[PDB]
Amino acid sequence: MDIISVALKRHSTKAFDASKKLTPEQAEQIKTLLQYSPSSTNSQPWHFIVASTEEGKARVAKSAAGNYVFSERKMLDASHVVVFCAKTAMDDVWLKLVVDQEDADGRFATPEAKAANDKGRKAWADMHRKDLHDDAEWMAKQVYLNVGNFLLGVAALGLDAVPIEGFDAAILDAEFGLKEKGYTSLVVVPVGHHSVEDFNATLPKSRLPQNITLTEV
Amino acid sequence: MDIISVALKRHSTKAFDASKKLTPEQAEQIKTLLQYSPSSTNSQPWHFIVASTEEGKARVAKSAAGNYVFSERKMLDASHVVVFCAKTAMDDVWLKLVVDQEDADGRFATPEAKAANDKGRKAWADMHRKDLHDDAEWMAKQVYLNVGNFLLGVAALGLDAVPIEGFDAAILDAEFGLKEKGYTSLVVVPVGHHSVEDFNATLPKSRLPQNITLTEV
Ligand SMILES: Cc1cc2nc3c(=O)[nH]c(=O)nc-3n(C[C@H](O)[C@H](O)[C@H](O)COP(=O)(O)O)c2cc1C
Ligand SMILES: Cc1cc2nc3c(=O)[nH]c(=O)nc-3n(C[C@H](O)[C@H](O)[C@H](O)COP(=O)(O)O)c2cc1C
Repeated sequence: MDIISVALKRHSTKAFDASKKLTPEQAEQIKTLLQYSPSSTNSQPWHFIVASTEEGKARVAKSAAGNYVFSERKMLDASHVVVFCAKTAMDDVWLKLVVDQEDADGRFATPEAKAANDKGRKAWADMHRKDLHDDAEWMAKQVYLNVGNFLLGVAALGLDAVPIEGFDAAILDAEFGLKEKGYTSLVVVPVGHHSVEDFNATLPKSRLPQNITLTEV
Repeated sequence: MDIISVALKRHSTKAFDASKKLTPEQAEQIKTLLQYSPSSTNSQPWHFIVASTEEGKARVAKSAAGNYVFSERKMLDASHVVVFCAKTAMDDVWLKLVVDQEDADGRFATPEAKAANDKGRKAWADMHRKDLHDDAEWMAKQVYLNVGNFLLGVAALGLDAVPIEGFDAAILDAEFGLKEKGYTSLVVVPVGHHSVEDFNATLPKSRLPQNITLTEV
């Protein structure tokens, strides 16, 4: 299609049709979107939990307790549910893992280029984790970037979705043991196909006018 | 479908052709992407600076002069340069603006619906600004989401781009007086067409394997 049409037509679904599942290919395609998102210094400071089974989605849905009950059925009724997670701290093993992967994929012709790349990444990494002490926040920003890429991507696939911040991160982290693995949950994105109960599918889209939000120079 | 090819083929441009400019329509399409990105509670906590003139781009490139000379080159050679900014504090004036805009767009059927929507947004707002004291970080995350949406969008438009954290936001804020207007710069994204010196255009893309970053349940 035309990507502008996608952006103007996509929406946050508030009700999914539990009967409509992702095709096997679509399930793979959304995982490709998660993987190939850009990130600062290609740090890829993230982990994804993709729930497709009834039990899997139920476990994620435990995070929608208390004041977050309105998002529970969205997690349950959707075909697939993606939990976007950020690393809790930027460690050297991860930095080594990323540059070795780039080396393996053939982005360096000389060991000097590889050394240059690695040391440049460590500079920014250290700037955040030793100078500004905001590496946790800095990595979370990269994940939200991934989310933005993902929402546009699935919409272009003709898939319905909704990003969710309305959940208990503490419960969700505990359910999948994320703290001990070095991650924390940030956004939950159910994906599938909306039902007729989705009031947001027929409502007009609303954004602030550009004269307020945008300045041209 | 199509979008996956876009996700696999896009790349961060390392060198722009200073002779290739966006068409007037492409200029409009870029601003459409900025405007219609989703955000938590549709809070839209952002401002955009789109530099299309050489004087405008030079003002932006000031943030990269000296300690970010390679970033500075990309800002100067690219056709359009978008500066993503976040609100420094979520205030009641903005919350009112958002809900009045949604009202003006006919999203509410009853005055009660507007009051409910309004109370819901202020609840999450208060949670961040008063309980968690992280409304600045919360709003910054939404802007990064907008960037993620933007990069995929412009790639699908067949345009080259690169997200840039390598700049001095202090200098950039001072140049446009963002602080006093209630904003701060986060990410700069030059947009245009790459040149022959863009080595990254013919390098293989590198990402961590899914058996490291992704868990299926
Ligand atoms: C970070 C983020 C978190 C969100 N969390 C929720 C949520 O918890 N519940 C919900 O119904 N919608 C949630 N949304 C969807 C927003 O309400 C929606 O993006 C906004 O109203 C704009 O409407 P649109 O996405 O249909 O264009 C979230 C969106 C974002 C970007
Ligand atoms: C938040 C952010 C900031 C970035 N800043 C820079 C930058 O300052 N200079 C640069 O050359 N690339 C920058 N990049 C591009 C990354 O290097 C690039 O996205 C990553 O290496 C993956 O490569 P790809 O975008 O070509 O797929 C940035 C990317 C992101 C997401």
